[PDB]
Amino acid sequence: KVYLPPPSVAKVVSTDEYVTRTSIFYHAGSSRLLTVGHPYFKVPKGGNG
Amino acid sequence: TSFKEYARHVEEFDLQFIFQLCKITLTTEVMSYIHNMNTTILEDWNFGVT
Amino acid sequence: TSFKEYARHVEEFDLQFIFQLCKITLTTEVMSYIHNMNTTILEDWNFGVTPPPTASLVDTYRFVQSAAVTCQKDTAPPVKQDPYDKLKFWPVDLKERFSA
Amino acid sequence: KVYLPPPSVAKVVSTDEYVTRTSIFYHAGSSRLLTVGHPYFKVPKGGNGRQDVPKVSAYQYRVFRVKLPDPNKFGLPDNTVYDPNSQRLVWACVGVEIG
Amino acid sequence: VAKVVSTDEYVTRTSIFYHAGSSRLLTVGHPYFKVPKGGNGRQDVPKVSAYQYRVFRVKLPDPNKFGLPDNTVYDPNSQRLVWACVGVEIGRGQPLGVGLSGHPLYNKLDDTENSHVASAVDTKDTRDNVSVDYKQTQLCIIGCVPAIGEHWTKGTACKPTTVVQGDCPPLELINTPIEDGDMVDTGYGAMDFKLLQDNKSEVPLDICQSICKYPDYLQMSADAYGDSMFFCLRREQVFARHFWNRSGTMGDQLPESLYIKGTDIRANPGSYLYSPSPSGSVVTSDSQLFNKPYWLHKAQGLNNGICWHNQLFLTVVDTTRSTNLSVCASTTSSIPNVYTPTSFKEYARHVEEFDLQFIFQLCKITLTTEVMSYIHNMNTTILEDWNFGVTPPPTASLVDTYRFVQSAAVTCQKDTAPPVKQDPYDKLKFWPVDLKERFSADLDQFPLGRKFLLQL
Amino acid sequence: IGCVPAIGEHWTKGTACKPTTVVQGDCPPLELINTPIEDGDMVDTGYGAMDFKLLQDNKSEVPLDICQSICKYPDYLQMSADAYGDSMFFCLRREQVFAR
Repeated sequence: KVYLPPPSVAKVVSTDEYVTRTSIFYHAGSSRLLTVGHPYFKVPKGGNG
Repeated sequence: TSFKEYARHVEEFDLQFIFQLCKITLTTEVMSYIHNMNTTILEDWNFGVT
Repeated sequence: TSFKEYARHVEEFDLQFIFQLCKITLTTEVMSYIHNMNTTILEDWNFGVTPPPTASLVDTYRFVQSAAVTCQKDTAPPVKQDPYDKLKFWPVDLKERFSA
Repeated sequence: KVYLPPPSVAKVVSTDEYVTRTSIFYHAGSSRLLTVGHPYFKVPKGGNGRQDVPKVSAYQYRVFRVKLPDPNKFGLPDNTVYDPNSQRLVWACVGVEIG
Repeated sequence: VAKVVSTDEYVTRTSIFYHAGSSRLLTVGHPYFKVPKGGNGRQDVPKVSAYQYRVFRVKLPDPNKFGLPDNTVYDPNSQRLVWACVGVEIGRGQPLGVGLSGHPLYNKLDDTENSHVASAVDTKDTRDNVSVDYKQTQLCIIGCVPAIGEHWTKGTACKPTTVVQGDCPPLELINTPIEDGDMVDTGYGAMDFKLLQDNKSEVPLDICQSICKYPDYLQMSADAYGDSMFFCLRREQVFARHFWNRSGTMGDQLPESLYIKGTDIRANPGSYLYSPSPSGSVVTSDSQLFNKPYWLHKAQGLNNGICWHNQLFLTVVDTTRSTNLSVCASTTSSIPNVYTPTSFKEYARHVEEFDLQFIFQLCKITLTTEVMSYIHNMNTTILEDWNFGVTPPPTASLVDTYRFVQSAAVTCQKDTAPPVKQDPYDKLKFWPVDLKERFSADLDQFPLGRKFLLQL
Repeated sequence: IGCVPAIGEHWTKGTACKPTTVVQGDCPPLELINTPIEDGDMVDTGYGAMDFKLLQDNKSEVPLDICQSICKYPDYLQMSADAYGDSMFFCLRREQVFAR
């Protein structure tokens, strides 16, 4: 119980059932992500941050 | 002795996407079911009501 | 003096039973009255609609023969056993000496 | 907003009312039950599973905690009678002859 | 005629479809033996080292007598009920993994492969510590019944006489049912190693005190009605890592006639027992069979995939995961700053995880008479277990039963006497598998199921 | 691929539920553990999802970068056992190895 309980019974179903598909088309994309550092350990240098 | 040796690690990266957004008409039991999956979404849609 | 004496009791029983099934057409307000009466049966049937979620990935053989995790495994929750299992019974599966 | 009981009445009634009856019959019957020990007291003897004489007198209440078969199990669920979830299945034991 | 009936020639196939699947099986122990800790419940660390034939005695429920019978679908009275599984995806545990086994007192004459020096001392007990792997291999056998491996032994010196101590016996080949945990042959001995080597001084320790088989697929393919195993899947590879000649007395002799002699050790040539070291080769994940639907259709088996008594004998091999694991545990509660191994008690165990997953079709079989009775003559037993005219049984026994125990001193016959039909494979070890609830029809909700549905 | 992060599985030590000697340097008791994975979680290499240190009272006997580390292994099984894919909608794997 809480917040919403039944009616009615039932089971579990894929979403796709209720998915209104659209024409929506996107591109989205992240260009180059980069981060570099030292293999074994972090090199502390107590800047820091 | 004249030379200090150092060890450094590197990364470069790219995500690319195509979305199609979907609409879901909320109906209550569904909503509850969705709620029962996670309400938070619904709040976070604010499916409401207040 | 030449004799050591002992005192014992015995009890035997066989009950025979006749059942009848009933259906419950699960009508909502009743059901919910019944939820409100108590859920748990209802719970024990329905409601597989989200959420009836669950665990997985389990079972582990000899735990522990020696050096497997000892496990205070011991996982059950309520109900009915709570309390019933605090209580003596001659525990009875009759369930399969059930004859049509 | 947590129980949640709609109108009207909201007051208990007999079961039978909503009981969907069947013709269903089963016999069920307890293979033989016996249990034994010493009346006056328990003889613990350690050794230790329990390895013991339970105190078995009989002026102690006779309570069978009886586990019954789930009727909602079957089948062939397709069956005549059944629609889950329209219906759920339930026992009534109706009859007993106590040996 | 003996003429196989062949399932389908009377098994009424159905629309019945079901899911089953096993949540995780898990167990750990040591790469060799059981390290006992005096027993009994349990207090031992067993072996766990999966190079053993894997037999899941796989139990399902009686479909016959599910309960309730409008019997609308069917009259059991005629059409008694049976499972057939159709589709399987066994979900397989773990990363992939690998390991080593050896023998400190592994003999050797020499590393005659291409020794750097070719020294050859003639002193005994130079048998040293060497470890190794085997043939990279995945196999599974599926059946209604268990399986048979075949393996050797020092066979009967069935010559009338008897003979010399240390003389070579004649060697006899033996078939045996494979059982759960049965040790695999790995590349070296569907036979009794332990028997074979008087020395115990050779091969990896694990097999020293061993016997294995190789699975008798061929006879098992030659199956009486295409049952036992009605399905089988197999995949194996290897190469030779390094070469030796063993040390040991040649229990026979070399012909001279092979050479112009030399001087000394060359006049008298040394051992002729040449011996390699194995290895399975590289692994890629790609070659793992596991985790896909094997939908079956037609099969080899003329039982097309059914189990009476609800037992399927799931038989399996995987080389992709071999390790028992090392704990360096300090003897000291201190952790010293100068490390000595001696401050550490070091320990070895391997661990194994599993899922079987299924799509069944129960099928119903109408009782036909000079055929049912043939089935009796196939084997009655099932049929008994589906019974029919007159059980028979016995009331006085039936009543009696469960009374005793709620104590252990009061009555102390303490279950000396049993009651079974008996599975002979009682004397055999299974991984006891039951699934009488993995039962589902939630194909959708079943990984495989989804596929299966999709497979439609 | 998921809308929600995911779970690894990795190894620990079990319990030895009593003073099971508790020897200093005893055999450990052995337990299997799942953990959710974060961005940058350390991996299996083909070697061991566990704590290392846990095992090795030496810090002297594994590849050093992972010496005093702890790792997980992907619970693919689980995540295949996911209720809906929000950990795993998709899953992909490719690994190859031999022993040098």
